[PDB]
Amino acid sequence: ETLGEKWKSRLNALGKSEFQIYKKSGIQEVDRTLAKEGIKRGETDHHAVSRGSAKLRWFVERNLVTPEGKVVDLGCGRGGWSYYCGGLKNVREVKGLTKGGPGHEEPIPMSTYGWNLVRLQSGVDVFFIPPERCDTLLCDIGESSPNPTVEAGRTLRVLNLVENWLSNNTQFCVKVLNPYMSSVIEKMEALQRKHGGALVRNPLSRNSTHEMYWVSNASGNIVSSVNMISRMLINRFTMRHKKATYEPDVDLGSGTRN
Ligand SMILES: C[n+]1cn([C@@H]2O[C@H](COP(=O)(O)OP(=O)(O)OP(=O)(O)OC[C@H]3O[C@@H](n4cnc5c(N)ncnc54)[C@H](O)[C@@H]3O)[C@@H](O)[C@H]2O)c2nc(N)[nH]c(=O)c21
Ligand SMILES: Nc1ncnc2c1ncn2[C@@H]1O[C@H](CSCC[C@H](N)C(=O)O)[C@@H](O)[C@H]1O
Repeated sequence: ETLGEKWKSRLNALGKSEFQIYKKSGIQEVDRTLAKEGIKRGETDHHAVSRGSAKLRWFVERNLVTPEGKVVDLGCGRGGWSYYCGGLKNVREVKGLTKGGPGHEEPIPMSTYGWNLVRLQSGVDVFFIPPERCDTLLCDIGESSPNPTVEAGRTLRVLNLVENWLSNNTQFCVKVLNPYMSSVIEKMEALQRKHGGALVRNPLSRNSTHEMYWVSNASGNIVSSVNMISRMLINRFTMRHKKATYEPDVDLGSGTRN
């Protein structure tokens, strides 16, 4: 058994209140109140549609992914990553695809900076559509489960999916819903040998998930990067400040790009 698995049982054993307190203990949060109120009226200018943008900004503002040219965002939901890339200096084109429909988030049309570069469709199932050429691949797909084996099945589908989309020296940031299961480690190692990058933990992630993102401009041993984060999450069980710490949202400008 891996350390991640020990962690997952310990999580599932928690009571309802302890769960909600642990989930946000000492993590990082985004001040979203005004951005949401803005959107809940007609406002289309300045706001991120999701806390997803803040999440992507963390990776980029550090040069772990450098989106550019033709960007594909698989499972883009409301559009938080897409709209975010739409205003980055080098990015030429953003295409985003999702499920939508009853029970899922629909794309939300916005006029943030570079909105014209960005094209979103719902009703799409990414697993059965032909791969297209591109320069940067993004993917935030993975529906969590109480059962880590289910999670590994779901994650290995996402991995086989992105492989088919990956070229040569293309930029990427790909959610790995479950990185600790033995079968995922293996696929990740084979994938690292063939495309590079490594796994990195985002501090905006909640303690209730062990997700790590495969980003292109990083290195590090797969096994170590993973165990590091299991030990962290276990350390966080007995924590003694028990509060999230907030940071401002992203302003995404307004207007068309060229
Ligand atoms: C809501 N919840 C989720 N988790 C755990 O955290 C992981 C992700 O949980 P989440 O809050 O991020 O939920 P998710 O993003 O999937 O969306 P949603 O809240 O809609 O789904 C809740 C899922 O948690 C499961 N769940 C609900 N209550 C429990 C529980 N008491 N114990 C274990 N699993 C639970 C549900 O069956 C459901 O699949 C899950 O794999 C599960 O082990 C919980 N654990 C405890 N111990 N008590 C909980 O109340 C709880
Ligand atoms: N098989 C599939 N094909 C297309 N979209 C899928 C999919 N499975 C899940 N998705 C969608 O992908 C989305 C990932 S969550 C979107 C978060 C986004 N990065 C943001 O910043 O807002 C979910 O809304 C889900 O409905």
